[PDB]
Amino acid sequence: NNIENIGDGAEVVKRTEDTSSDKWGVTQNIQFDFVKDKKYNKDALILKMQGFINSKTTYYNYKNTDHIKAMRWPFQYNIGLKTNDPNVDLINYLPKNKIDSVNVSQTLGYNIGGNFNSGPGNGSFNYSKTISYNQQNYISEVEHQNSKSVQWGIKANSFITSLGKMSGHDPNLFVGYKPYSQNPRDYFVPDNELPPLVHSGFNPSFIATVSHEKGSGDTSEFEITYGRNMDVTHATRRTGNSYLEGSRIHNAFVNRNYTVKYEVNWKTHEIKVKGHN
Repeated sequence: NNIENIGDGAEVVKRTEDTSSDKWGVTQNIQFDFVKDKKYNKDALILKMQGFINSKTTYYNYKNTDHIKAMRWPFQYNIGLKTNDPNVDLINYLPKNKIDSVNVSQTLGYNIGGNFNSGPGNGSFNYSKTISYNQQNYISEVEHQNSKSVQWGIKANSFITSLGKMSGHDPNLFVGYKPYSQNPRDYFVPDNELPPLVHSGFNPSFIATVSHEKGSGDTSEFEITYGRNMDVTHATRRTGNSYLEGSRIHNAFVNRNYTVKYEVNWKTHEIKVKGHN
């Protein structure tokens, strides 16, 4: 049913965990793929990190003013995986390098004997998992890594505005066309002109493989963190005719994260949520 035979003397035990937080506006859909291979000297678990991180983009009036209005938006999305267990090792993860393409689609391949690789286009190994996500206008890069952790940043990068090409740091990024409006939303460009990561949110698709030493302990725990770093753009009406000017508070609210702690059983191939925030 949920055990797939992959080669001669090898199989994959597939488990799934789903957890949403109205507190953080995050859904975490984790796939745990246990590699049971006679020709491989270690226990191996492939984690596919998916779900949704709501952009939580809000538009509000600045204080008791009628002419200064603000937009709070996600400058960067946070994706992280850590283990406390001393017997566990982070052996790979996808994406490995800084990547600016609109759609990030990569493939991790496995071959009997503990051989892991990356797919070209399509390849045929014993087992494989594919990552697939869109990051229009954003850039993906590894912020931190060691044998126990991996942290990705999906940050605002390059945008084609009316005033030409803009960086993610441009203070006029997202300033609108309606200075006389009384609605904070009107002070900023419409959804049609916004990237999905700003108007809606992020659908992560990340992979990490962990190796456990056989018989060093039945259970292991991993913490998976999904979040966002929020910027504040203040649009002020300048007065011939009237226009709007933007000013930025960069990293106004950092580490708005949803962290879930999962417990894994190497013998029974069972999953438990230990806790969360």
